[PDB]
Amino acid sequence: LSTEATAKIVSEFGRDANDTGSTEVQVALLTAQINHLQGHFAEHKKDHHSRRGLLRMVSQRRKLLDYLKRKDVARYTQLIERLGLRR
RNA sequence: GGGCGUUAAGUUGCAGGGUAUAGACCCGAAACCCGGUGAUCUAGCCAUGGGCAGGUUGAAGGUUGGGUAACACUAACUGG
Ligand SMILES: [Mg+2]
Ligand SMILES: [Mg+2]
Repeated sequence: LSTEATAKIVSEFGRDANDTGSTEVQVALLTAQINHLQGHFAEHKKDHHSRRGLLRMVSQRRKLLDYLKRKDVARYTQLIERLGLRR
């Protein structure tokens, strides 16, 4: 992804606006790339070698978001509402 | 020599028998051809109007809920 977009992402979700490694930040970067890449997998439908990378991104987002749900329930609920994931 | 001939009355009427061509002693076909009349029944078509009580199951979809990274997928209701 582009450097201005990731700088936007860490500025809108960051702890100290430098850290780039927090769980909210990693889920925000993952969801930005997933909702950008759905447009690729709507026009190219036989693109399985990148569809696997999308499935990796999905599973990794789900692992981080489950760790957030175990860690802070209030932070997880406000984060899933701020992003716009369903569950 | 043989074949055909010679010495033997025809012709015009009228009546009659027969013949010929005409329908030819009468009645009787399926049929063929030429010219018209018919699509007020029926076959199809075109244009234009009309008719089909009632009562059933309940397809496509559409909402909502769940599910899916998003669909696909699924239950409830609506649908007709
Ligand atoms: Mg990665
Ligand atoms: Mg007529």
